Amino acid sequence: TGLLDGKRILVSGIITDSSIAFHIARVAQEQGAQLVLTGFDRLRLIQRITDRLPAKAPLLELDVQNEEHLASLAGRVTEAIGAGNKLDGVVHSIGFMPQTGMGINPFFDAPYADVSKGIHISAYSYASMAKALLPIMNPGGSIVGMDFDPSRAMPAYNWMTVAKSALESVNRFVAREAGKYGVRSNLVAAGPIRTLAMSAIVGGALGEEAGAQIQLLEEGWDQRAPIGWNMKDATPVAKTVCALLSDWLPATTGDIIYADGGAHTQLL
Amino acid sequence: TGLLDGKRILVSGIITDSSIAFHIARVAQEQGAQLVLTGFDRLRLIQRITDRLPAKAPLLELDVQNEEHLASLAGRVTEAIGAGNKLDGVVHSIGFMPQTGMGINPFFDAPYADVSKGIHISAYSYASMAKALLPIMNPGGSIVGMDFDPSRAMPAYNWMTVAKSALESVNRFVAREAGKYGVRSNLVAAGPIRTLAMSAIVGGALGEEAGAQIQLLEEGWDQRAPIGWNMKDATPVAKTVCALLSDWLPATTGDIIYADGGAHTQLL
Amino acid sequence: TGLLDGKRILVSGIITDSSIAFHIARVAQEQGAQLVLTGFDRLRLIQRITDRLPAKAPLLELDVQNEEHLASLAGRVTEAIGAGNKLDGVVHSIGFMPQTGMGINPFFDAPYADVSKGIHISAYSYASMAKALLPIMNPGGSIVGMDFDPSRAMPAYNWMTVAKSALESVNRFVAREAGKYGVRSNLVAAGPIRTLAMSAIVGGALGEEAGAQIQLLEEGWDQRAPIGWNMKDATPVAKTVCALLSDWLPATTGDIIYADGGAHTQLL
Amino acid sequence: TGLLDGKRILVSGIITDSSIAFHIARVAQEQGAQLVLTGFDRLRLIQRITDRLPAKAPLLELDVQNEEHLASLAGRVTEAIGAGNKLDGVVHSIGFMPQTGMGINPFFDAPYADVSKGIHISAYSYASMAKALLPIMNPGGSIVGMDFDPSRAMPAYNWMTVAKSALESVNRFVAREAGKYGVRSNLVAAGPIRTLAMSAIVGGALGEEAGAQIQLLEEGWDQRAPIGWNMKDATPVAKTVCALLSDWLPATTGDIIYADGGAHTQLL
Ligand SMILES: NC(=O)c1c[n+]([C@@H]2O[C@H](COP(=O)([O-])OP(=O)(O)OC[C@H]3O[C@@H](n4cnc5c(N)ncnc54)[C@H](O)[C@@H]3O)[C@@H](O)[C@H]2O)ccc1C(=O)c1ccncc1
Ligand SMILES: NC(=O)c1c[n+]([C@@H]2O[C@H](COP(=O)([O-])OP(=O)(O)OC[C@H]3O[C@@H](n4cnc5c(N)ncnc54)[C@H](O)[C@@H]3O)[C@@H](O)[C@H]2O)ccc1C(=O)c1ccncc1
Ligand SMILES: NC(=O)c1c[n+]([C@@H]2O[C@H](COP(=O)([O-])OP(=O)(O)OC[C@H]3O[C@@H](n4cnc5c(N)ncnc54)[C@H](O)[C@@H]3O)[C@@H](O)[C@H]2O)ccc1C(=O)c1ccncc1
Ligand SMILES: NC(=O)c1c[n+]([C@@H]2O[C@H](COP(=O)([O-])OP(=O)(O)OC[C@H]3O[C@@H](n4cnc5c(N)ncnc54)[C@H](O)[C@@H]3O)[C@@H](O)[C@H]2O)ccc1C(=O)c1ccncc1
Repeated sequence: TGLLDGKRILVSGIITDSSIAFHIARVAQEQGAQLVLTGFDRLRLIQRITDRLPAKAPLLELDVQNEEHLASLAGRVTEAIGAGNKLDGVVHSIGFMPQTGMGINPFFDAPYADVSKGIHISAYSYASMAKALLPIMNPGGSIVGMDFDPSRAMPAYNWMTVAKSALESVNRFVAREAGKYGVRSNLVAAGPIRTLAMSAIVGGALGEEAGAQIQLLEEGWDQRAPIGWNMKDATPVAKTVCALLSDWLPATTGDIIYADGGAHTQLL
Repeated sequence: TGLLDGKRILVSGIITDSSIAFHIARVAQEQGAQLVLTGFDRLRLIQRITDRLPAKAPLLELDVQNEEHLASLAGRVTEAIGAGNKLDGVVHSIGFMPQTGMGINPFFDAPYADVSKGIHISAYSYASMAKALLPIMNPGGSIVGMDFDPSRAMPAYNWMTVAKSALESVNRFVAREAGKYGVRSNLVAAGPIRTLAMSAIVGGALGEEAGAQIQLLEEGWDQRAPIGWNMKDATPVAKTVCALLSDWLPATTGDIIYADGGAHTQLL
Repeated sequence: TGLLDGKRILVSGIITDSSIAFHIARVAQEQGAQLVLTGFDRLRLIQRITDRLPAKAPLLELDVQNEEHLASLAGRVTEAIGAGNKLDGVVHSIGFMPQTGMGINPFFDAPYADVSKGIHISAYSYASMAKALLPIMNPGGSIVGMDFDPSRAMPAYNWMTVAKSALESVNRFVAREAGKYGVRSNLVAAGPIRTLAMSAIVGGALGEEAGAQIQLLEEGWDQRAPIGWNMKDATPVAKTVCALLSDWLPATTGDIIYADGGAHTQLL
Repeated sequence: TGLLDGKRILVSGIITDSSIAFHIARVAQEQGAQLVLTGFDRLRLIQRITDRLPAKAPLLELDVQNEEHLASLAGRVTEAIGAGNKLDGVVHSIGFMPQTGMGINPFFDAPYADVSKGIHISAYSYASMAKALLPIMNPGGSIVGMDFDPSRAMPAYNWMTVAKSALESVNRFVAREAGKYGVRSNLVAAGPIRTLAMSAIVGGALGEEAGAQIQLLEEGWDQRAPIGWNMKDATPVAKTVCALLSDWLPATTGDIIYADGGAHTQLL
């Protein structure tokens, strides 16, 4: 009766109703999870977005670069879920890389300050969140972050791909920490999804050549995917995150599950 | 109401009540799947074993090297599940390598005839089974085979590790075929499990040095696994197979899920 | 004065003057290696081909499926190189998969007998050759086999890709044996090369669709390769084999060096 | 006559005579390369160290976090090698992670400022150096960085492992840039080497438990390495860097060569 029946799951990374985290949250609630959400910066916006979720969920502010937000997280969530209750699940669906960065836009021209910001928010924050939240997670718990496969370089994604490589590496370390809590840590490597930001990129936000490359990447995905890939549909990835949040992948950690249509297994 | 509520799933590879497939079957039935089982050679034995499953399941003979069994499979299962019904799930949990082979017992001394037999039953049969069964599988279906991680060589498992490397490669091709049917094909790379055969090996069936090496491998697994590994417990791997059989990994194919405690992500 | 100055190196796999092994041999001789060659089946042809090598080299018959050839190899080479001399280098450049097999031509329709033959010649023979030859190899020696990257499935190459997956796995085991002799074992994963057989395939020998797929694969290689890929030029791969045969990769074994233009590192 | 006969090669990362870069430089000079060296911070020390090299080499200051050093590099090297001469080779042998960081010393307790510094010097600087130097590199050129395998998490190395994951990812992007110059970019993943810093760690500089873990890691390396691993001997890795700097790996880029005794191919 619900994949996630009775689980308390924190879901970060909702910014629009096309956010992967929005779908993760929706599916998680459809599957009986009780949610706490974290949002960055535009919390009035995020509350209005998340009102459309099948169930209400407390929305907490988390700027993953903050420190004080991080320090007060755990307390703020236990307050939201009630004293003596702990998280069963944590979803990191946070990513950012300054344009600079990420297209466009010579790889070599991204200032380290921008790269570092990107890696902070996209990779290091996975350890941050796990640090903040593991003290309030139950044995049998699950931390899941959003990834894409960075094992091979690719056009446009540039330093974001590096940030994913760092994230994957971080996840493997987080798994070592999380294990002491009976908690799993895994990533979901998604195929490309037409999120608002992503649509804006294919639309040229970051230069025509970046857009053209992403579109090429999207098409080759689908072709390569033995079961196809629908970049307009985040549900299969939400479902995969929910599988990791459930008790049905109980021996998997420090790992990456590829919700990418099988594209990464193919080549051509 | 059951991860696998209403799914018809064929499960090969039951030979004892400590078989990984036995646990896969049990968990699958606990989760509402309707099963057809295939067994090799000792079908009276296998029926008696499988009587202990929470639900009855037709037991069909399948010797994966046979050809005629393969040719008549599909027909024999549609007969068992009823005309107009198709499989949603297929579990390959079949492995064999002649001792020779697999310890012991110099890698170089395994005759190709023995290796070939091993690869036939352990790798090629995954394509065989998919060939036989995909014509009687539903869109949204799932084929799952049992794997262990062969990306690095290891003591004792010798040609069986090669057979797993071939199996993984076969799986990626099977995924291409299965996709045309809306069907996923994936492997579960398990940590070591104290199956009867495996206990017999650690007990010295294949030489003292093979046994000692497997025991060393088992211990290092557990240590490496951020969440530990219990070689006496096949349930976490059955559960993982069930996750792949469910609709909750819908964008994963040609892939390997590691139900190994996270050990392969670690090193030390 | 010659990368391979003074090394005695056995090179299998010459069948035409466009054979990768022909280029390996030529470059090896240019670099001061003394060669023994092995050839399969058409030894009059192979002698005539190899007369074009910058230096003479004894040509020995080796049918890698034979057993007696294998058993008498070592003796036949020590005879060719002189009593008390041993090999420093061994090149396996042997591959075969029955059409059936390898295009075309449904993956599922390849009979196991054909697959097994393919794996025998393409994967198992690497262990065979190492078994035969390690007793007559010097410490500091190097065994190198020809590979292509099978980590992702691909059109057309079908069971040959599986045979490469098995070969890579075999190589890792061969490395364990070879190490006891102070000998390295590595593979070179080449990009596609317009060998006679390969040109015949792109020309349609194995069906129009196989040809079209290989041509697509060849083009995408080159595009993906950060330094490009020239399928008409086997020299960069011969050179790479020679690097593995030299003393300049002394801490590398059980490994794969990708002489593929960097294509496998890229994606798009 | 010298693997690197006539090549002009810049070698960063010499700080002591046990530095991997010192051995890279020595071997490179033994092989006929003309060197320019870069050193960080303690240039009087570094000059005194490098006086022991078989040949003199101009020593240029490079603090890879500086910007002005980076901007003036290229000009300073062309000055050292003479107008109208360009580099054939670049060696990045630069790594740093604040203790914090790297033992000890909870993974979660490393402040992002420290991690970011580590990633700056250890990963991002590979792109920095390539940016600075590719404009003064010849076609057929080679950039090589020092890596260790971060694909699996490990004790003690903590954020340095993450920095290596980022470095590997950066290398793949650098390969895309370098290719436009006819230049290869590759990494050498070394086994552990008893550098001064490393000896200080195993000696307990970073806590007893970090030391014990590194020693365990070192022992398991050697055991796993089919040809053994000698942590006191940096020569096999210098040689491997020299192989990448030569013309003998001409079709390899965006790649990693494992000079680790074959340990990463093994498991147990
Ligand atoms: N196509 C995609 O949309 C895609 C997205 N993901 C990951 O999915 C996760 C969610 O991204 P999305 O839903 O696409 O985009 P989104 O913009 O909806 O969500 C990103 C979230 O990060 C949040 N965030 C930014 N900065 C901070 C901060 N300082 N503190 C807290 N939160 C912050 C932000 O508020 C937003 O809610 C990110 O980790 C992505 O990298 C992973 C892979 C893919 C796909 O990129 C991909 C790419 C290349 N090859 C294959 C597939
Ligand atoms: N420890 C293990 O038990 C282990 C087992 N698996 C896989 O799990 C699957 C089931 O094995 P098990 O349950 O351990 O052993 P089992 O003996 O219970 O089952 C093997 C089944 O294969 C069947 N079989 C043999 N020949 C034929 C044939 N010709 N036709 C049809 N069926 C046939 C046989 O009847 C039996 O039912 C096999 O693919 C294994 O390789 C995968 C990984 C691991 C583990 O090996 C491992 C090993 C090395 N590193 C890490 C983990
Ligand atoms: N494009 C290619 O030509 C290619 C070739 N290789 C390998 O290079 C090696 C040499 O092949 P080639 O030079 O292309 O072809 P070839 O036909 O010149 O050589 C194959 C050799 O195998 C020999 N052989 C066959 N059967 C036996 C036997 N029973 N005993 C002894 N010898 C036998 C045969 O006589 C011939 O000399 C093989 O292992 C290939 O698989 C590896 C990779 C690639 C390339 O296939 C590739 C493919 C897919 N993606 C990327 C790259
Ligand atoms: N054992 C090791 O010594 C080891 C070393 N490497 C790499 O080899 C490279 C050289 O390290 P080493 O020779 O061991 O140590 P080293 O201290 O001799 O050299 C590091 C150099 O970095 C320089 N550096 C630091 N900061 C800056 C800066 N801001 N600007 C310019 N230069 C700077 C520093 O001056 C020094 O010359 C580094 O990239 C290492 O990470 C790679 C792998 C291994 C080995 O770490 C390893 C580790 C884990 N598993 C397996 C193997």
